[PDB]
Amino acid sequence: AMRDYTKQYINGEWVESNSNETIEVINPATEEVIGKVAKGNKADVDKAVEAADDVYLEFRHTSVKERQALLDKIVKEYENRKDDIVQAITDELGAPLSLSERVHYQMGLNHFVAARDALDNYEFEERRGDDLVVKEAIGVSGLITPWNFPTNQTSLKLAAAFAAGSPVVLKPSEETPFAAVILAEIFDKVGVPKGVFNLVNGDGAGVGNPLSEHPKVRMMSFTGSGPTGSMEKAAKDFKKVSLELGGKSPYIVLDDVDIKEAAKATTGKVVNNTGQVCTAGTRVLVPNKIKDAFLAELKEQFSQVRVGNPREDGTQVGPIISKKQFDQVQNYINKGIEEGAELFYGGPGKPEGLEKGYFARPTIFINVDNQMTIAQEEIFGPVMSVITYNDLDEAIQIANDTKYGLAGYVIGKDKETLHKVARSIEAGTVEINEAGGIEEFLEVKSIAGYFK
Amino acid sequence: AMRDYTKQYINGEWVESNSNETIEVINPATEEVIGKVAKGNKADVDKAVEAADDVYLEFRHTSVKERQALLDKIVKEYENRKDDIVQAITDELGAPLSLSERVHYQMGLNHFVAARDALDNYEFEERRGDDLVVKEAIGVSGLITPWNFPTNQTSLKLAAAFAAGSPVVLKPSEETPFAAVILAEIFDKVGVPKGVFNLVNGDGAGVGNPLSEHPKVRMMSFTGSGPTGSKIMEKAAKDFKKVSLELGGKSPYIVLDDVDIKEAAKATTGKVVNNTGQVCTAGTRVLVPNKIKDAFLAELKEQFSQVRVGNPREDGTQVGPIISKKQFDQVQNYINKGIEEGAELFYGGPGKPEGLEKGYFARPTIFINVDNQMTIAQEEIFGPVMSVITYNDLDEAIQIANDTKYGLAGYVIGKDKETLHKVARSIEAGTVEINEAGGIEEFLEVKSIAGYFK
Ligand SMILES: [Mg+2]
Repeated sequence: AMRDYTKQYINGEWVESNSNETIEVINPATEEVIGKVAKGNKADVDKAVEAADDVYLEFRHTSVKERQALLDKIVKEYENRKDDIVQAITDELGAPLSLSERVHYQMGLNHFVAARDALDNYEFEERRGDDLVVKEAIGVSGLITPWNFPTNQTSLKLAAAFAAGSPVVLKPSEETPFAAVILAEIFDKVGVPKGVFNLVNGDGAGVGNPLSEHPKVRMMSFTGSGPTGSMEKAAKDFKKVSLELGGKSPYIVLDDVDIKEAAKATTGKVVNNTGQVCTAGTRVLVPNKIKDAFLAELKEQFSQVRVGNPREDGTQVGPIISKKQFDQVQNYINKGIEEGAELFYGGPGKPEGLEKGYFARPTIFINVDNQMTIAQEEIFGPVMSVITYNDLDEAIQIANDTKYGLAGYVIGKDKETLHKVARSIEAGTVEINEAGGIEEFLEVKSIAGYFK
Repeated sequence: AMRDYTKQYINGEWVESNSNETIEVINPATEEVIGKVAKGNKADVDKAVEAADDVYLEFRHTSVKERQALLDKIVKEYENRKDDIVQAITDELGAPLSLSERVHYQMGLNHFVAARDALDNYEFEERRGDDLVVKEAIGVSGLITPWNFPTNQTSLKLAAAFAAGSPVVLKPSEETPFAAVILAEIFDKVGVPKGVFNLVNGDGAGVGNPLSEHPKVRMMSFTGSGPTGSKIMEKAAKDFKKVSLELGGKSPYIVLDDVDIKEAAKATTGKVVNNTGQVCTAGTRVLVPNKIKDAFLAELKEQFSQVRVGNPREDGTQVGPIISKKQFDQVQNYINKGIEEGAELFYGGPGKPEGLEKGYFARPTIFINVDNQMTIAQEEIFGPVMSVITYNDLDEAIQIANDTKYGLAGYVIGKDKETLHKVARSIEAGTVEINEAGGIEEFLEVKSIAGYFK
């Protein structure tokens, strides 16, 4: 049941790419080719950007009620596509079937519902004295989205842009294009106006680069790796840029913790989505006194992690997304071993019986010095680095020495200690004890003397 | 007398620069050098950034009433320095004395007042369910400020950073460092804690580049030219610093056919000549209806004659000189480019006015029969040069008004209210002005702690 996706969605219809080349989409679990998309070029981008540019004033000044109605149609049709979306995510990403529906599918639906509902009370116009302040769509927006959560960032940005009235040109990851294609089918069926949504498949060089360079794109929203994030080509055109960051996130374990619970929680942060999450708990800070006991429970917990085929019942962890990505995970593991980090559990290679498909082994390094490569750099795989600490201020100092500011975690009993740690960690998000966007597309204009 | 400003203000004291070299500051009106500042280097920057880095955690967590009282001390001392500030601005910028007092000085004062007052009630902490959401100072922030309003962007950013609890490293324009030096004196006198404010004078290569590239600077705030802006924002792409760029533009002024001709000429002339046309929001493109064209130009010729260009310290001078020789030449190059392209010279022209050959003085200049595709239509001149573009139907006017690379400002002057509203709403700009009618968040970032109260 091969999928031929090679057409691009531009100006209200599916059209053949200007490029004669295609990109094979691979199932990370079986290594087999499940379909293909266009390997897109500048010509595709230019055609799509022009189509967006032609409609941007029309979309901007579309009434809020009208845009909300469109979002409702999208909500309905998205639900109609539920099984198609779950199957696609499982196939292309390698996510277990249960997580495909309850996490990946649900995320997308939530973003669209939230955007539609926000338009009930959102104020695009405010009177101050004799002056009127308005908020309007920024206009044509480029979107480059990650593979790790193909429905997440994609649905979020599209829902926001549609709510705002900004038309878009989307390049999904060539690694996981299928969910984006379905969204395009959805948009086409509910009839989002011609030019408002455009889908151009391809890679960074063929598509990503020209899109970020296009003079008629007023806004650029990117999600992905650090180097590609470097924003340099959008500084020439002075595009508004939304950064998305990788991270090495510390998980600090207090010495008063229930050890089994800490082991469960930290394992979960590392193992989830095969460890490819930007917020993952890959650096675990443990007290010396409870170190041996914690490691013992940790080893136990890892052995019970279920790594295998996503379509098979019970699978917790699927494969790594791609050969290239799988290789990077292996190299980082090998590098930690070269550094003299003691390998506690797992390590390089594939699990027995899993030799087909890219399957990383959940891996624990212990006695890690924070200056080590596996400590400093983002692996994007199920690799945990355990770092011991004697006192709390030391743990904080370690947790805070990183290039990344993305996320942090702490688990323990004593409240003030938990609060001291949480407040001390410098990150946008800190989570204690496993506790369970439209502005971006808008511009503010003040009209002076409107009323007088 | 000659000001020796060659000392940097770093780590709570006036210190000798690590550099052995200096930069001369010139009076735009007299062409003489009125003083010197350090030509700063990477070493000065690193010392300043480290001094800020050492204190940033403490300043972030200092209390609201503490920062507010600091700003209040600043407000008071800023008022004490009023004459010094006015003289300095006039000397270094070339702004007329009355404008330096009424506009430049006042702007800075208002900024510190607004920031102080805003802290009266501002919510840095909000509980949501069992989660805590806090707004905290982003930490060490670099500031690079322009010469066209030396006390404006400087005071605005400094007040915001102080209100937020972010320490700063400031590099002022080496064209207009004096106002910034005075601010430093004020901050030192009222006892802004050491490391919180740092002044490093120099140019783009010695100071601006190392500052923008510094791994310990978490935020960069820049106001100035486009070319430099792209340059600095590109250097901030490696560290993924938060960047705020504020840039110039070509702002259309749309005149309706029902307007009063004299007041139209009065309004449009004012928007062009103010601050010798160096304003980012300047009204440099003037769109006039084809029917009132001849009558408008005649009154426009009359209004420009009433514009007094000359010595800033001379009583009644409306318009001073251009800031610098380099910038004066740029204005000249644009005026010539207009002639070269076939734009019709109406009033003014290239060269200095008769009677000032000394100082950099551009003649207020009107071009008519201008096509919007011309260079003088499409590019910011930063001088008192007006391009008059006629239109037939209002749809054409909006089209021309919105064909520019800039989104900065727009103006419409007329009578019919529905027409004014439509034009105002149609112009793409951040600020639109109908009939000549009359922050801290930048330095804060949000941190959510999940299950804080759980
Ligand atoms: Mg000067």
